[PDB]
Amino acid sequence: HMITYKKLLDELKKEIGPIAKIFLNKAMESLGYDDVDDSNYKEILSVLKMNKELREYVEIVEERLEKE
Amino acid sequence: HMITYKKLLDELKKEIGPIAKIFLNKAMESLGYDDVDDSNYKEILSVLKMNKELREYVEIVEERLEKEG
Repeated sequence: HMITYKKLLDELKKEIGPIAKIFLNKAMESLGYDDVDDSNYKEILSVLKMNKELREYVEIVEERLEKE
Repeated sequence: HMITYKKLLDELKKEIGPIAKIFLNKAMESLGYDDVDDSNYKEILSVLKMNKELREYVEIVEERLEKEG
């Protein structure tokens, strides 16, 4: 059930569609993360939750991933 | 004394080198901020402090800004 780049992008796409890949990559690049895994995914989403435009959508993505 | 984009980029480049430009811009863009000002600079730096390779250097910039304040 481990989180991967593809699982995090697929969940983000369910809420924010065609801007998911570009925002994921921006946040990863800022944070210096060279992959996505269980140890860093929450940190990536925490950055994007601070963006006022994305916040409500990112909350739903985080909640769904935590369930899994 | 207001923090500006130029000021913040100049402080970061002192510690991190030319690449600071891309880290600063990618943090700003992730957060949805189109400028740097007194209201948002600490939040911008908070993102860059979460970068393990940058963290000490960003702490030094924060410290230098606090001293000047």
